[PDB]
Amino acid sequence: LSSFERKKLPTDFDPSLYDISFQQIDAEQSVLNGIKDENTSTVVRFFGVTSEGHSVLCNVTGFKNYLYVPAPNSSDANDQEQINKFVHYLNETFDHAIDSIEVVSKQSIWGYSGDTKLPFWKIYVTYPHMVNKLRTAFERGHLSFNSWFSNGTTTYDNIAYTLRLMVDCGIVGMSWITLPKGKYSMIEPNNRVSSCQLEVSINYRNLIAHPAEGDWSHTAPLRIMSFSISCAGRIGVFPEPEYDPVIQIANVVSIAGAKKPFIRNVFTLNTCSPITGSMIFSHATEEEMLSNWRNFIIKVDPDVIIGYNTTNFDIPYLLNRAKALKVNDFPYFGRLKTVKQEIKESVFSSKAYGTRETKNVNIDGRLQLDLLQFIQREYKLRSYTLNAVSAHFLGEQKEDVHYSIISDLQNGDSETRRRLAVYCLKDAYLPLRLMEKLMALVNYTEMARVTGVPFSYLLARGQQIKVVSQLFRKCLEIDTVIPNMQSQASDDQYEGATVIEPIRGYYDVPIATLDFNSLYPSIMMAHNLCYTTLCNKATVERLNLKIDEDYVITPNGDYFVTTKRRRGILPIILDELISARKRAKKDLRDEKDPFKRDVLNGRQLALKISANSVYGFTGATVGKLPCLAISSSVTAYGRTMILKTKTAVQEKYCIKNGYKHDAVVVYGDTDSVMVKFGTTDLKEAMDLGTEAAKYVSTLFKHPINLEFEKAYFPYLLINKKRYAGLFWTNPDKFDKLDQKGLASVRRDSCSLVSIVMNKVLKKILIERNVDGALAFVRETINDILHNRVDISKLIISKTLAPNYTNPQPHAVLAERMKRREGVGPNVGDRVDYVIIGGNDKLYNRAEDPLFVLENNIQVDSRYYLTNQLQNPIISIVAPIIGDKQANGMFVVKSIKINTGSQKGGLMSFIKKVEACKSCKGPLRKGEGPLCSNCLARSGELYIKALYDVRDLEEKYSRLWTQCQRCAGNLHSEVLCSNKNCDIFYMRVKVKKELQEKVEQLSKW
DNA sequence: ATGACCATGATTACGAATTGC
DNA sequence: TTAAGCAATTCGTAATCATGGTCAT
Ligand SMILES: Cc1cn([C@H]2CC[C@@H](COP(=O)(O)OP(=O)(O)OP(=O)(O)O)O2)c(=O)[nH]c1=O
Ligand code: SF4
Ligand SMILES: [Mg+2]
Ligand SMILES: [Mg+2]
Ligand SMILES: [Zn+2]
Repeated sequence: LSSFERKKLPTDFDPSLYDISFQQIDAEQSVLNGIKDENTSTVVRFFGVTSEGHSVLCNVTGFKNYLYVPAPNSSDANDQEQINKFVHYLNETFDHAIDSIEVVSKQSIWGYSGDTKLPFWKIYVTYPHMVNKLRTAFERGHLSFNSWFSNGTTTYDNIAYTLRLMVDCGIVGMSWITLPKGKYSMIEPNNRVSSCQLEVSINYRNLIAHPAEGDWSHTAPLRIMSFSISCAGRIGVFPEPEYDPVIQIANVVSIAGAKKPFIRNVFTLNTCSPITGSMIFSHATEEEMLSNWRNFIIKVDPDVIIGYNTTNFDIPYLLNRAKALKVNDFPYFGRLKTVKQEIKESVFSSKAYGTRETKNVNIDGRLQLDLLQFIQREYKLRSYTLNAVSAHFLGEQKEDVHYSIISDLQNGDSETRRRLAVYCLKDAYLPLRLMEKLMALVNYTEMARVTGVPFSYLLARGQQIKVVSQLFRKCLEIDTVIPNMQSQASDDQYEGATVIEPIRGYYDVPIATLDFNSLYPSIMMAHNLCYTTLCNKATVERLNLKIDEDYVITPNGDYFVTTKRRRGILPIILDELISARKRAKKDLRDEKDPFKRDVLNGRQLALKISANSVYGFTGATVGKLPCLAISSSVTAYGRTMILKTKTAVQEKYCIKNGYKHDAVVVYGDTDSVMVKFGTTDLKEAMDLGTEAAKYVSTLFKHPINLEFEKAYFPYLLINKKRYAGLFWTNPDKFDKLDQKGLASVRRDSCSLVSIVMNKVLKKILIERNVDGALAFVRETINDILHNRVDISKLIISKTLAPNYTNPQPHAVLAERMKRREGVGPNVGDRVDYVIIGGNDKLYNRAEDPLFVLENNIQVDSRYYLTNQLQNPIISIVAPIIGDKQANGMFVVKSIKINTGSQKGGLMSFIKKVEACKSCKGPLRKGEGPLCSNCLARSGELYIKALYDVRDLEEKYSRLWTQCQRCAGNLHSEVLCSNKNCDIFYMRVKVKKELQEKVEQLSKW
């Protein structure tokens, strides 16, 4: 519509006289045509965009998936005619798939056995899918030519064809490529299959693949398209694609690095009133809307389709709805004009990521950056709803329209549909703001450029594929082949680290903190630890290597060789990763905005996970190339290093050498040692910690380096891997209040515990007044016992698991929700609940907070007092006031049994005899709120009731007026379903409580 | 009369969750 | 066909084991 299509390249164009330099985004292998280049037909399409905005479909042609096998050590194997007869037999076996066989000189990645290279047969195939068969035969024994490979030789260099091409040519994902002058060609308009402005093809040996450093580090003007849908379903049921139509589709298409999107459209099902600042396309039937949205996607040519819960709800619902409406022309909204976009259900499983079930869609040529998955992977939040996330990062608890009323807003006037459209537009613009604040695209681009994987791998693949790609690249650059070691079944665990005993107590003395700079990567790159340096006793005896100069032995007992024999490739990969992390931390150093500070911290934190993921992959039994020797060696080195630094810092800083006190290693967490020098001064403690870290780094190998990071003036060591204190990096002002492992920074504890622990630690460490902290704890206990705590602060969230042997509360809750509502949280979702009161097991006492808010069922206050708040508060206040004095304040001296508006099986048809006040005398036959015995207090109880009513009515007015201000509307009703707003769960509670207190005041 | 048997705390074990490096 | 590692704490539920209250004897 004169504003959607990209800029058309100059019409004075030709396959010559122009160099199409473009930054690829997507890579996909597919057959090209009946023609064959380099004796093969399959190609790798590189969907990208140039520096101006012209979408390119560079076809890389003429690459055959080669397979490395050990050349047979037979006399008749170096013969040319024998190789010819063997390749003829191979062709006759699978009907002419193999192309040729190149005898190369290459060495294995496994172990060092001299600088000699073995003869390796590099077998080509016309189409790559043959290798998976061919390789398999070489490991089963289904090939017998002169009984060469009948026993089964271990194959080598097993990877997919796309990554194979990218590794051979050097095309790291999201990098810059360039087609030289005229060497490429352009596909005829009667054979172009994509909707791109270009459709070219070039043999792989001609193009130049630029690195992502220097002149070729910039990005391309990507057309990011954020979108959302809104569907009006039947009453009391979840939206299903068979009966509940899509009523609105909002699209907020923008550009990478742009401060504002260039279009805001709302494809509506009926006539929609105009919305200032956005376009509106109002249709008549749903088929027309779907077809026009498809044509709109095709027209705009978006490089990325970002959104929230798009891969799981939006796009699958749209596809299934188009299928149900017999719109057979909808699912072709990819960069290819003939292939379908279909839903394939995959399952991801990882220890650090949890089991998830994703419904992926094959949207070709366009990246996908579903913000839900990106935030589940990068950040650890209590809830992962759009409202909770928008309140966490952006910080706005805006209104979320009720779901049941949607069916009555679409069936109304045009202004009802207009406000529906503005809701949809806000929902569709939220993911753009999220991606711009979190810097998702920049971080993931840096990641895909350092590791060298396709962008799409960062969301559907773990940390193994990155180290795999890095290893393959470094191997290709060093003439080495990676064997296809069959992954072992499993293992229980190997020996990790040796966490030092945590001397508990309260430490007002400044505790310095000295930790290692990337301990495990430093250990790896410091001792020449890799796959290619792993010798054994037989090897060193056969080669006659000198000890401590040519080869070394690790504390685990394994053998390696010094850098004088062979430089590993894991050291090089780790050098690359730490040089990336150095600049990622320098950028954080040169940055002021606290939100951008946290973003750069997350960026740095993801570059030290991969540097640790190298060691994790070397130790990962489940996965290719599991070399437990190297992981065990680095763990042994780390243990011995922390023990040695503990000994050294306890030895040098003592009385004899001329120091004031005796330095004591208070705590150690496998890389850090929190030495206590004794000096109550803080600046002196910082200087001594710096000097100690420097002296310790003096006693280690070059890549290793200990650094003074922080100091804890008030230090509260609760237990092992659990403590808190004040962060003092400067002797003039504390930075923050740390809480490691405590129940506050956890997620399976109600937010009330977090708030209480934060306030208590603030009063104890910052202000140093334990009396006020104890008074606040007593007030909190009284609030809990008297039902004075909001439901929103009593919500516990737990991550659901696929299978459960021992029943859990959230699992049974999800099952009951599925049986009752109609749909429940699948695996991987954080189910939230509150613990209602009852008699049966705890897993049978858990309910949806909305069900509790609706049914007014009481909350188990004693459970939250004793099981949720008692233990953490006790553990944090006992090192100050003793155990018994701390536990005494948790006795239940007061209770409030609600028994109100709970009409059910028995709580209905029951009376309230309305006993007397302030004495509860049942002899209240005489009317009035007081009995004749205690009538002298008739002037105080009325004061109490009236002031309770005053506070309640003030709070009620504030809350409801605030709700109206938030809803933007004053003359309309605010039916808001947003349960992530602190005022939610509270307005209704205050309304009920004020109703009861007013009815109690009406007795006088 | 003497243990028998049922009911009620200690103790151990392991699943489940989350966080710490 | 695909998935970094381990160390550590905390809580819930069951299984098992010591010990007492009361009864046929
Ligand atoms: C966080 C994390 C850590 N590890 C291991 C690996 C070694 C130690 C050191 O970890 P640390 O976070 O303190 O940080 P560190 O790199 O040592 O140091 P600096 O910030 O560079 O100073 O922990 C891991 O395997 N997976 C992880 O996700
Ligand atoms: S509870 Fe109030 S502030 Fe929160 S979303 Fe609803 S109307 Fe807005
Ligand atoms: Mg560290
Ligand atoms: Mg640490
Ligand atoms: Zn009375």
